[PDB]
Amino acid sequence: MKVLFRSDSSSQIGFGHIKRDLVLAKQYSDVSFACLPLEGSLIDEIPYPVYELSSESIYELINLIKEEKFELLIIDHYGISVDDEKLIKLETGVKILSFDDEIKPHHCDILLNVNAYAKASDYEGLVPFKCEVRCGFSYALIREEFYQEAKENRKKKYDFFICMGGTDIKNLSLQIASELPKTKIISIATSSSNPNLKKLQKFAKLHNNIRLFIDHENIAKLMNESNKLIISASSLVNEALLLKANFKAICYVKNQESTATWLAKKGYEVEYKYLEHHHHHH
Ligand SMILES: O=c1ccn([C@@H]2O[C@H](COP(=O)(O)OP(=O)(O)O)[C@@H](O)[C@H]2O)c(=O)[nH]1
Ligand SMILES: [Cl-]
Repeated sequence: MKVLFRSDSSSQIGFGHIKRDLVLAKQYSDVSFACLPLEGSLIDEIPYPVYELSSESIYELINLIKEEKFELLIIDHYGISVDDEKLIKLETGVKILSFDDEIKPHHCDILLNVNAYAKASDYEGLVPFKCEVRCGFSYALIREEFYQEAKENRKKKYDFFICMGGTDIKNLSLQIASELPKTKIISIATSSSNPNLKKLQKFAKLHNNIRLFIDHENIAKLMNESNKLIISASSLVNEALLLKANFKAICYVKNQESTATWLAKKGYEVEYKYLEHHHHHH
């Protein structure tokens, strides 16, 4: 099939949707993306045709599907609703694979929840009658380096690895690093789309126990070189699970609660305080 991904990335949205979509894209031969141009997006990192959307109009997406005759639409977008999915189906007849991370209803032909917590039974009554439900770690979308890395034995170089996802809008990385002993060696990974980058670099430069890695190409290596991870309850969790890492999870935003709950149940430390509004910036 000709496949279209509808997915955004930005400083605000984070990188998780596009990054996992790029792993999924390797499953298909004729791939395109439809993206809004947004500040801090990964559009320049997407090695496929990227249709630039001029608006958030669901009809603009429908027009693109009809005109280019896409046969599979992969939706990985918290802003595309069940009603939007229904409308796409009605107007185009395209097959729809929808990502879900929170246990919400979708009108799709395949429901994909790549998170370890997820069970097909979570979606009873939440999907259409002919929907194939794909849930759990057997459907993890993880970059090759993590598989390559779970094989190698590395010497530990860091006491802690901190990664709050691609962009860390609340600057939790600074707050979290500030709580740790000055004698503990701390790696921090973030991207150049982090809107707190200048402040984080200033902070890091003052503390010789902190090593900041910007736009690092091998997060797996950094994790495997670290004794303990402190990570958001996001894509990083599946990555850490594959590497059998010791980690504490931060429930960054409400959408991460399903993962957070499961991790607590499994005996991992899970921190919820940063959900509170006074932690919106550091
Ligand atoms: O500096 C970084 C920080 C994160 N990541 C990767 O980007 C993804 C972040 O997605 P996630 O769902 O964890 O968080 P989001 O960015 O959506 O908030 C994960 O696969 C990380 O391994 C990366 O390549 N470089
Ligand atoms: Cl890959």
